Amino acid sequence: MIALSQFNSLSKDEAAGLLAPCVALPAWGETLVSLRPFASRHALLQTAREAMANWGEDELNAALSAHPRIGEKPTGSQAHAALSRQEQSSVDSENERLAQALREGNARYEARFGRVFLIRAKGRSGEEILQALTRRLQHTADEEVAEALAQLREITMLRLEGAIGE
Repeated sequence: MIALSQFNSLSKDEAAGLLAPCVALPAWGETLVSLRPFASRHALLQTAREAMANWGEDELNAALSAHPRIGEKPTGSQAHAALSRQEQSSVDSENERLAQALREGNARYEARFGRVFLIRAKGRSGEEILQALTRRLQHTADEEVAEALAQLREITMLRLEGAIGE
């Protein structure tokens, strides 16, 4: 973490770079960077929530362009890969039935909705994710866009909360 006071004093480029791993949407980070200095972490998080209130399918699809699939733990020391592994840490990779069900489930979801299946993985077992995946496969296009965006907002906030301190 970096302290709020430290975040408030950073250059526009360094502050943007710090926020970039939270979500793959430049307009979101740029809005937050330009509203410094923030009165509190409370204020930062509230502003962050408001900045994602108008996200639609266009933002969804753009954000998921390189999002790692559940059951496909990415390699690398970078923030993008490390956060994903950390978030997927409750998925049991050694369960062959589960791993195969996730691969088949991901393939079915992408064929149906045209994007990577997105879930807030933190604290969820592979079974919980698979059940959510199975449930969401029955959604209409518009229902799924809504839940996917809801999950994206959760992930983004958790990452921001992990990035900036009080």
